[PDB]
Amino acid sequence: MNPPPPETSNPNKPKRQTNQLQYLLRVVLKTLWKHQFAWPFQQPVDAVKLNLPDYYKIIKTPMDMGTIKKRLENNYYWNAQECIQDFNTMFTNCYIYNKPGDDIVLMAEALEKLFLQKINELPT
Ligand SMILES: Nc1cc(-n2ccnc2)c2cccc(O)c2n1
Repeated sequence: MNPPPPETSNPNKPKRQTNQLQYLLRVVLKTLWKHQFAWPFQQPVDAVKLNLPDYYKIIKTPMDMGTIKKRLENNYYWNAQECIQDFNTMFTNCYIYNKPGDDIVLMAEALEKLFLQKINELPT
């Protein structure tokens, strides 16, 4: 049974649009989105469909690029570091649930190293 996906809006949370955050959507996410290994991360893990019934017993801070994309589109973040933490949560969760050298991990590691290249320099 899947849990509710993370929130993509919150009226109690302050919103902000920064140049670095606009770049995370325009440039960083939207190129990562099109990588051939992106598809497993474009939406919350469906642990029912995937027959991973232990997934949400292990992963208690789920995060995915579909959630991040909707957060960016919603101006949900206060700064770019908040978004970068979500990306790192997504990558870390994959490495926690899985084992080195698994197909899904090789996908995450390819996206993570792309992600690190793209955020190596942000606009000002
Ligand atoms: N064992 C798996 C399988 C996944 N997945 C989702 C769609 N195809 C593979 C997956 C996807 C994202 C994060 C993970 O930790 C995953 N772990």
